[PDB]
Amino acid sequence: PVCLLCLQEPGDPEKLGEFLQKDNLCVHYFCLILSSRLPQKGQPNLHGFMPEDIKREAVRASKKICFVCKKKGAAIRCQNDQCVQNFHLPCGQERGCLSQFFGEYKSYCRKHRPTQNIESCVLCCENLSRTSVENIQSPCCSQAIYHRKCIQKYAHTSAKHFFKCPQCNNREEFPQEMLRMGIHIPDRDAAWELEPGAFSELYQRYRHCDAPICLYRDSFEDEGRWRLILCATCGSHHRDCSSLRPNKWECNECLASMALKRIHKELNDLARDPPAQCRAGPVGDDMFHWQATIMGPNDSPYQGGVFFLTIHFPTDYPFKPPKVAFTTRIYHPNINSNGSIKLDILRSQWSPALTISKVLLSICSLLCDPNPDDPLVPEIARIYKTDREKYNRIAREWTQKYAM
Ligand SMILES: [Zn+2]
Ligand SMILES: [Zn+2]
Ligand SMILES: [Zn+2]
Ligand SMILES: [Zn+2]
Ligand SMILES: [Zn+2]
Ligand SMILES: [Zn+2]
Ligand SMILES: [Zn+2]
Ligand SMILES: [Zn+2]
Repeated sequence: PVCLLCLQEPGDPEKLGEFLQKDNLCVHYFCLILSSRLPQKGQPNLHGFMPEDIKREAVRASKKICFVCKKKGAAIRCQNDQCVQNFHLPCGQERGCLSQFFGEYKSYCRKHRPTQNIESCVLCCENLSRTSVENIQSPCCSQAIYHRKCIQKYAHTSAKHFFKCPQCNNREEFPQEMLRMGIHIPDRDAAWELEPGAFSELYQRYRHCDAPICLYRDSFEDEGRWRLILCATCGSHHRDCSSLRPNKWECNECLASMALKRIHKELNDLARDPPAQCRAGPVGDDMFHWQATIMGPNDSPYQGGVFFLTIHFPTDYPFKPPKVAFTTRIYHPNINSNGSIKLDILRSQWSPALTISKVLLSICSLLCDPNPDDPLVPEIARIYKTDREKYNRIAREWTQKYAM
């Protein structure tokens, strides 16, 4: 099981492309796209390359020899009009060759390669190497020095729709400069969006009849007296069970190793400069599961309350956002009864340069400035928008009854 072009093992799909075993063919995605001859004579429904063109490219590749390993089968040809250096994709990667991922998908040797006129990489929280080949500089703000591997990983994880400058959120000059420097910016969706778990936390709604005497839990009829109706006050708590004509109701209560290193650094920074008086730490010996405490911000209906949160970091932190959820119940339009948080920075607008401290600051701001137009709990959003006094009274009552 080796690539038809580079004659190599699949190894790392992030460095050689997804190894595909379709149509009795076995070829790397990067080897496939970066091949100079391949014309894409087919519709996208292998990524638009027919098997026949792949066979022709392999036959033409056997005609040429690699410049690193003197072995036949090389297909990628330095596109300089004068240079005749052909090679194997892994070879070229090892010896310093660069491959572009825009337009013609043209590669270049070490001699002929795009170059920049050129502390630590903020993404990996490590000292940047002295090899200028594996370091890339922003053209835009910071012009920061970044490890090439870190930028790529940010590119693979955060898709084209979300690949941007970690600081100024540049989406025109920064992606173009990265493309010119041989960074693959695939046109997909973000990795945290693609994973099968997705964000089911945010998409669950309360389905439970709380009456001690029910007319029946699992299944509520869509319509009729056997339908579901939710509390207008909290929304956290059948219609014929409610025993009031269909003709509003209120409930009785209402009447890997890089990730670990980054996490240790962020923990120390949080210890040195806490956002809102927040003390945070790992659960047991698991550094990827934290417990945190937030002292309710002054000038909010939550002032004086101490709210506890759970934080789970993904294995590819900070390239994917951490999962953050409230453990203490709170009356807020963007936090549901299970403690899930509808905060944009935990799903979208994520930048690997963001720290848990910034997340906690964003949560404090959300507590003080909710977003009722994108509500997780529509009833609370409606109360917030229509009757601010009632919202503040109930939030204050809940803070006194729970929280503090
Ligand atoms: Zn290959
Ligand atoms: Zn080779
Ligand atoms: Zn060349
Ligand atoms: Zn910038
Ligand atoms: Zn780095
Ligand atoms: Zn797109
Ligand atoms: Zn209620
Ligand atoms: Zn019922």
